[PDB]
Amino acid sequence: NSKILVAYFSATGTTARAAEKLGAAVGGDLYPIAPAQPYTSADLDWNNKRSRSSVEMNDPKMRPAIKSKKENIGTYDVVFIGYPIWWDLAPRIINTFIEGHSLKGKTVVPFATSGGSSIGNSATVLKKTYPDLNWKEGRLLNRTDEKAIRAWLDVIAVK
Ligand SMILES: Cc1cc2nc3c(=O)[nH]c(=O)nc-3n(C[C@H](O)[C@H](O)[C@H](O)COP(=O)(O)O)c2cc1C
Repeated sequence: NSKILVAYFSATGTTARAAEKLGAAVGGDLYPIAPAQPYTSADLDWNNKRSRSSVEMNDPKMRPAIKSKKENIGTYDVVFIGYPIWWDLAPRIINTFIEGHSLKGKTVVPFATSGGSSIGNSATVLKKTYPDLNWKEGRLLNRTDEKAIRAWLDVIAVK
């Protein structure tokens, strides 16, 4: 079976909890993608056009800095990449992660939490941005359990 990493960004814990359930289900290592500068509540104010998150989402070239890379990334066969949905997209720190780690040859699978939006748009944009990677279809994990995770992974043929 594969060596599995569950990489994730979480600003308020929701995606971290999804990631923990996923990693427990598959016996995967978890890698929290930690921002070098933590996100405050003010940063996350989507009603303020001048908030850090609004400015990020308006600049597709922005690459929020990550504290520490995953040093043994080379050892993994499958890398799940989790995030909260921000304006129907992956947060830009996900781009920082992808661009800073060699994911060539690996199976790469997004997952997300949200306030209602589906994962599809964010996953489509990531696949189009990084078309050389081996992307598989991901899931919104707002409400999940081991049985649902296992069914998903059988559909996409990850083991
Ligand atoms: C800046 C910002 C933008 C968001 N945009 C969306 C959105 O487009 N659609 C949606 O359903 N939820 C949106 N949300 C809600 C988050 O996706 C949701 O609360 C997620 O579970 C937060 O995960 P976390 O606790 O790991 O940070 C947004 C939240 C923030 C802070």
